[PDB]
Amino acid sequence: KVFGRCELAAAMKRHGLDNYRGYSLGNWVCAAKFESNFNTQATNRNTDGSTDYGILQINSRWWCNDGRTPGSRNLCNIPCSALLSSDITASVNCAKKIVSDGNGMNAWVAWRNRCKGTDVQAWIRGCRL
Ligand SMILES: [Cl-]
Ligand SMILES: [Cl-]
Ligand SMILES: [Cl-]
Repeated sequence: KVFGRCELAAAMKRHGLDNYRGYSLGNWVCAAKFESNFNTQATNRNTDGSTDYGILQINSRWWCNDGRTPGSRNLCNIPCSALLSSDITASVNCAKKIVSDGNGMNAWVAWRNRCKGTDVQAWIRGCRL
């Protein structure tokens, strides 16, 4: 599924991301835009042979099992393919574990480089929430 901006903001709010570990909703919408272009089916392979999955580009080295990343962890206890679903539940639940890990949203490269320090409220402007 390719979400619209305000449709994803509403889905993220329903799933408890607004202000989760102090990150306002616009931070999560910005991260999703730049990680996946709001596409739940996005995948990208990394140099190390791990792969990033779904709307928040969660990595198989640590967070999910894809059967092809040797010596990796599965800290979210899920197949990586669950992160591709039109239902964002699994991605959100995993994202909550990641953001609690000690580096906050800095775990997401695109957030650090493209959202951090910007007017992230723009991402939710106009939306009925
Ligand atoms: Cl915000
Ligand atoms: Cl893994
Ligand atoms: Cl933090």
